[PDB]
Amino acid sequence: EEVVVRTESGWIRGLKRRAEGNKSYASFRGVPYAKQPLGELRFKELQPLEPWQDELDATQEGPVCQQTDVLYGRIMRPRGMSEACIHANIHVPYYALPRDGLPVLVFIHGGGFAFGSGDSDLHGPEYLVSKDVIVITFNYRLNVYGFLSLNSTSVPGNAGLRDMVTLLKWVQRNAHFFGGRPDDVTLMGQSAGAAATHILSLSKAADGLFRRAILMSGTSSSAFFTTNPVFAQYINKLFVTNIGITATDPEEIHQKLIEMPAEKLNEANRFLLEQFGLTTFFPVVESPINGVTTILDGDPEQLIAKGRGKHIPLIIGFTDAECEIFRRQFEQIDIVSKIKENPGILVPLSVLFSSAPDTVAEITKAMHEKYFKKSVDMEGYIELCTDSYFMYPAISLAIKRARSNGAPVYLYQFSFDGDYSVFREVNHLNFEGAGHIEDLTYVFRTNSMLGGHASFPPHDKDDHMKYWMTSFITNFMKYSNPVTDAKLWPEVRADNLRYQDIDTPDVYQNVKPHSEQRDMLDFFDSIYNW
Ligand SMILES: *[C@@](=O)([C]S[C][C][C][C][C][C][C][C])C(F)(F)F
Repeated sequence: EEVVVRTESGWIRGLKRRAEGNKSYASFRGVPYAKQPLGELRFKELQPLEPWQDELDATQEGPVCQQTDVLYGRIMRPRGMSEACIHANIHVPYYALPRDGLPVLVFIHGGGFAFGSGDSDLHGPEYLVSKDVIVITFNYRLNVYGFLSLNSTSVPGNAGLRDMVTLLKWVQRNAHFFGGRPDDVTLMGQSAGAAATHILSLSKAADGLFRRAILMSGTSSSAFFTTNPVFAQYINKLFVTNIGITATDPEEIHQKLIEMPAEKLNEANRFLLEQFGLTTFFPVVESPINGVTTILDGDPEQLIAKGRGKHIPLIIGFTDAECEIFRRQFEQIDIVSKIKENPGILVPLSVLFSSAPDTVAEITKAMHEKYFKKSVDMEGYIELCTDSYFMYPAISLAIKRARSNGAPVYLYQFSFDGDYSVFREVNHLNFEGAGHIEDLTYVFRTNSMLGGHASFPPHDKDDHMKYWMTSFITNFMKYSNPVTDAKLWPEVRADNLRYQDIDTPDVYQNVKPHSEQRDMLDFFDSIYNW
């Protein structure tokens, strides 16, 4: 019932739990991977862990990083919220735990960089850990805590991404203790999580922390956000303003923030949440700064152009109807109204802050005319968001990568319309196809919503998909290929783009993109190099 293991900084006691079927795994949750960013540490890079004595309780996840969840609703059930959220959770096939190795999976959770967690409410390791692999999830600093940017020495920006690097390093040292191979770590993420993963993959400061990666609906340059420096300044100076600060010196603004109570910050960020919908702060291209681990030293797009991350083989995913999943919140913020008021919302934040005055204008035009003929309306935006924020970015990445003489790349389109869909349930949705985050649910067990359901062996259609999806994930992390028959799901070829169409459990098929998809590509290409 109580399992014990040693880690570099001390002993920890996890729990022996059940995976699908009879399978069992040791599970250590809430383990600290660094000093908690609590005082003068709130926004600064994570400090090393003072060692501890006795056995650290790694029975369950710890609290969740300060945030305001404008999306998950009851799907996520945090055991509390605190700035002392920097913990990871490690799950391992019981038989594999050393007592004097396995491939490991590090997962970065989505939530627009502003909310979410690495908890098992949404991230159940049950399916995965049933495939002979170690699963590692964790929390990183969110919204203002992890992405504030003062282009200063104390807050150069990207603290959130640094937390990931800190944890990937912690994994390198501690992998063996769990019976895992640090030489075979696979990084995965979805949404902001996937975008962060892609970004790390371009960071020379993350070299050697993982052998390959999985991008589930997210990329370093996906349009749903921006790494633009001007924008950072804007939103930041807009926060400090709204928050009552008046100081101007980078450091002084900092101190005031350091001494500000959590709640005052949470309210001030929830202010921006109202203004932008589902995100607030973001990663930024940073300037070199004194004694600073530069996570991002350039525009992702230009970095990629020079093959800056082409040696990390990866799986690039995206769903059928990505943004159908957001309808409920699109209404709450009333995007239709917002669009009428800000016709630039249709334009990638990255272009608005980069392109030239007349340029923007014309694009702003083009975009509007493109999805809104008779009237600015919901479905029109949902189309926009899906293509622009997910589908386009994914395919454009598959293509660009396949023609840079780099590592392999596998592209997929999740279109499976499950019998049971947690997110449509919680939000009362109704649409065809697969919306954003759903493929993630056939790889992780949504423990906060399932019951005592048994998924493996599969019997219903849905569990069969669970089996198939989690198999692509473990094969990749085992053989750097999502399939055991190289021809069932071929690497991406530039001369012939095709994606594995995930739709029916146990049926392979790489197909070309539909007409619209091709049209969307061209359209979006012309727009991006206008
Ligand atoms: C995921 O991390 C994707 S983040 C997408 C945020 C922008 C969506 C459009 C907002 C328009 C107002 C997750 F879904 F957040 F988890």
